[PDB]
Amino acid sequence: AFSELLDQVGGLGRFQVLQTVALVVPIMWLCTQSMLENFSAAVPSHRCWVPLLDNSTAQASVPGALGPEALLAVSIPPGPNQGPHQCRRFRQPQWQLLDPNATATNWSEAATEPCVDGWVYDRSTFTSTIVAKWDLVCDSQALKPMAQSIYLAGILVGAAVCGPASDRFGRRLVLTWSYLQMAVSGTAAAFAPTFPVYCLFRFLVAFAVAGVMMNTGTLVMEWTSAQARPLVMTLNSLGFSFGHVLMAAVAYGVRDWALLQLVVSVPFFLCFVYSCWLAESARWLLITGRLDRGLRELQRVAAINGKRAVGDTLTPQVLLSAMQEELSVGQAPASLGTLLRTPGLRLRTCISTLCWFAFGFTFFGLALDLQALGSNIFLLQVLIGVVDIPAKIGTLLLLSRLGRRPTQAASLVLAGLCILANTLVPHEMGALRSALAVLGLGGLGAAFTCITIYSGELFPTVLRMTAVGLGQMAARGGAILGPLVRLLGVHGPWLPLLVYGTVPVLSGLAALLLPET
Repeated sequence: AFSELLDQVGGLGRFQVLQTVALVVPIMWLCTQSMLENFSAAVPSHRCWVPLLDNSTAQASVPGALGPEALLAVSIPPGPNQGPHQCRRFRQPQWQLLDPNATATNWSEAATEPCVDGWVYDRSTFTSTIVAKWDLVCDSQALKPMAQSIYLAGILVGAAVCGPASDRFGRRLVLTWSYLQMAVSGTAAAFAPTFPVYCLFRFLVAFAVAGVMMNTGTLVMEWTSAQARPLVMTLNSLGFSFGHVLMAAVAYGVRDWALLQLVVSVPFFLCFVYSCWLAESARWLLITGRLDRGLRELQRVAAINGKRAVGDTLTPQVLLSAMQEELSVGQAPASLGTLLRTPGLRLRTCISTLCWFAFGFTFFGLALDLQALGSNIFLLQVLIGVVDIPAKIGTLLLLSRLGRRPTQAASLVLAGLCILANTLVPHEMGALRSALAVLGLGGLGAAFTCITIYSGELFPTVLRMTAVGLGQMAARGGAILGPLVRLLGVHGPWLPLLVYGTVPVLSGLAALLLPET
């Protein structure tokens, strides 16, 4: 509400703590939902089905016993990188390759056959996975990143429909509905019997996630006092950062693709259930002509906060008088027609959007394929969650005691350079590769939290909202475009990482031109 009314009710009190505690917790589950792909879509080694081994009758027919390692060569051509070919099989058994003396070069997939009878996967680490359930390998390999893109697409559409809708019906209503939609879609996706159904439910989950993300932040911003807005926003981000540790802790327990999704998405039922006693912001109620309900909510909060007499003395006349400043000036959002037209301000918008897109692209394109970065996913997830916190805390101190532009440029350049260096080093040293990847992800997080603050300060007060929205849209578009880059991995796994390392470096170097503050 207006500063006078909020101060009369009380800037900080019981209700603020209760609402912050209630709203921060679901953000961890939202991060868990976003990062569930690393574990519910793992790609295990997939040999080609062979009747000689799986069908016990044929194997037992041969007198004596033949070791599986020796009997595998006779029916699997030697694939690249000294391994078994992933999507082929010998047309007929070849006992000549059985003798180790003969060179295996003559034995190749030239006279082989495709995987007619299906693939055999590994259940040592993951008991089940979506890839092993719908055969998303070989010719369907490209369908894996696709499922990752559609989900992100949903987020982009969510902010396009949760923007005006929440501005007409309210904040709490949209938040509650999005909680319900998240819970229902997450519960339903676990039972999807076909790939398109799962993709549709994932897209709906993304829609609800975008709605929740916007609305919780808006509500928190409105209710908290002016002096403590950034302090609460950084906590709202720190919750999403702890979401990574939560994700790492959950996946280690349940090894499945349906149980994991169900357990992750079931708490949103409770989130919806208890989200009915949260108060609708009186600011939006009062400006939109809803006076009685806003006054009732203000009195309710005042009674909650421990000041009863102050709330009792309130009357609609003082409420109307105190809010005349906003009503007289009905600030209407200005379109881009008055933003891009001015030649002087073009450069600022161009680089701001460039930075937003660079982070939104590179961070998601790298985080989603967490396997290629290190050896074991669980340790990488835990270390990402642990390291994101100190970087986010130290960025604020750096900004306080250092310029915004140098910090932004250095963070972006360093994150990009660590990501690039991660590829060059060999695969013998897993520890160093994992450390470099973790440092790169932390740098990207720091760059995001710095640019979030930096974007608003550049432009005037009137045009700040449009520029912020443009940056968010560009970052979400980059996030969508991120996963699609992996389709170039057929040439080699190094090219996607090279692109992910080159983009942030150039973005950071470019970001050194726009003025400070």
